[PDB]
Amino acid sequence: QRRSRTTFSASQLDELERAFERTQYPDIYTREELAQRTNLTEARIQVWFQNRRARLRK
Amino acid sequence: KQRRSRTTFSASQLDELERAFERTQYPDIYTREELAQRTNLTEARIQVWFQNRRARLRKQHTSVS
DNA sequence: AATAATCTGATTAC
DNA sequence: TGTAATCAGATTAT
Repeated sequence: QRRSRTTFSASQLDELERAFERTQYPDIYTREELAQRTNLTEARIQVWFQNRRARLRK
Repeated sequence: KQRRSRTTFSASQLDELERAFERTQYPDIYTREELAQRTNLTEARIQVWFQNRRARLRKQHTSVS
């Protein structure tokens, strides 16, 4: 059993897309700042970027 | 580029983690979350620990074979 | 130099 | 769906 899929809101997604434009590989401080800003865990942020790098590469 | 500092597990947390690994190498979300409570580690660190644990297991086996 | 953290590439599951 | 979650495998780097 997997954790239940997070459903990112559009305001959350906008914050993450803007950060992605600054860097596709944010460091720990940047990922934690974002998590705090979006009420998400650094882990979900890390996974969003991982998947967002995938799609872009694909 | 800064990464998260290495987390250091206590002998107590390490014992709890390995005994869980012995019961199960692919702990579901509930298990990992339970483990997190017991040990006081975040579940994110637990998932990473199991990942690295399964990899130590695989490397040892290939090595000795 | 052992292993926590990060990445990609495939894949699952919803 | 498209995409969030997971995994193995490889690697970085404390």
